[PDB]
This record gives sequence, C-alpha cells and structure tokens, in this order.
Amino acid sequence: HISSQQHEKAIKSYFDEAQTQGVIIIKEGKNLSTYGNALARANKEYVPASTFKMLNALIGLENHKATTNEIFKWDGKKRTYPMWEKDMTLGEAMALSAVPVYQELARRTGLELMQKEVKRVNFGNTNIGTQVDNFWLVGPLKITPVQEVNFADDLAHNRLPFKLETQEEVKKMLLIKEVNGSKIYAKSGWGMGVTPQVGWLTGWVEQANGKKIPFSLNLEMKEGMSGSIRNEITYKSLENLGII
Ligand SMILES: *[B]([O])([O])[C]([C][C])[N]S(=O)(=O)[C]C1=[C]C(C([O])=O)=[C][C]=[C]1
Repeated sequence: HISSQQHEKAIKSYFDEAQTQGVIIIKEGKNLSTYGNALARANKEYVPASTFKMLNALIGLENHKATTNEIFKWDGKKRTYPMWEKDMTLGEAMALSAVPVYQELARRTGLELMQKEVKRVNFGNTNIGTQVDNFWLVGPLKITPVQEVNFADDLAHNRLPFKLETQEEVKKMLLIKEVNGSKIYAKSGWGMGVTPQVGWLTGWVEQANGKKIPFSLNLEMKEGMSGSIRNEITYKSLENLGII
C-alpha cells in the first residue's frame, strides 16, 4: 500500500541522516530503480575500489592464478590494518577486503592478461593503465553505479564470460548477511586514495523463492564515518522496499 513517494522519501532520508550524498540503484528483472539523496550519481564514474575484488577473483580463478583453498601467507610486514596481518584464502580476503592479497593475485595475473580480461568483461571504462597492482584504487579504472548494478546482475545470474564454476566460487565468497529467509551477497568498497572518497556496496538479495534482486549503493565517505553506514543504509532501503 505504500506510495512510491513515501518509499522515495524514506530512502532519501537514510542518506540525509547519515550526512552523506549517495544513491542506491535496484534492479528488478530488466528495470532499474534509483533512490537516495543524490540521484545524479547514478551515471557518474567513480573508482571501483574494493568492489573490483569480485572481478579480480573471477579473473584469477579462471586463469589458474589461485585456487579457492590456497592460503596467501602474510609476509610479516606491518599492514595498514592489523586484521590483515594473517594468512587468508581469497574468500577470507574478500570478507576482510584485504588489499594485499588481491594485489598479489593481480601481480600473478600480470598487466597484459589483466587488461585483456577487464576489456573482455567490459567492466566500467575498461582502462587499467600501467600499474597492475593499484588501478582499481586510484584510477584510471572507473565505473558508474548503473554499471555496478548491471555487473552484479550478470554475476548473480551466471551471465559473465567465465565458467559457471568460477562464478559460483566467487559468489560463495560474497555472502554477507542472512535475514529471515533472504540472503544478501555483496562487496563493499571504500576508495580512500581518491578525493572525494567513494563508498560502495554492490551485490544482490537472493529471496527464499530464488529470485535475485541486484543493487548498488554509492555514496561519499566523510571524515569519521563508519564503514557500516554503507550496510545500514542498504539494509534499511531493501527493507523499506520489501525486498528483505
Ligand atoms: B577497499 O575496501 O575499497 C580497500 C581498497 C580501496 N579499501 S581501504 O584499504 O583503503 C580501507 C578499507 C575499507 C574496507 C571496506 O569495508 O570497504 C575494509 C578494509 C579497509
């Protein structure tokens, strides 16, 4: 019974109250819906930041640069965050957003193959530049929220150009929340190497009946915001729309 005006006002208020500017794009079948407090962000380009780990993992597994059980050993050097000072599989590194592990994977893939594969998937502006280990953090690779939700839609439905098994293995790494009978698969991003900083949460809800509803949240991370605001706004928005 809830009007579209009320859903739009509610979701906008979640971004307003977090003192940020952002959008969340929802896709139902082929139809995009855009909510939030800065709708024009929907077709603007931002660095993908750690959302690129979804594609990095697909590329590295497909090309035999790692297995899902391989343990990437911590090299013993101090990390930016202490939670990264440990040995990790790709899936554990996905959950911790452990940049160093995915930088190792990118170096195994190498610039030539990485560029070919990013072009082959047609991800964002497709440009990785000359540095195989940081192009998703500081540019030149960029992507819009519409492109991110369409990438999530492709992955959720096994439509990316990788083996089915590769896509299933990466999707298993993305389960972040179980709500009643729904499952939320997503990857966060926080681009601290750019100004303004960008925050992302891109993924999909798998409902109990099996329908998959992709989404992409994109906002501005401000001084002293918590990363959990990305999750909190996303979950509140999905709940307001009755998706979870
Ligand atoms: B990534 O998560 O976006 C990674 C590389 C840009 N972000 S970071 O290392 O600069 C800060 C960070 C963010 C997150 C997150 O949840 O996205 C997790 C750990 C560290």
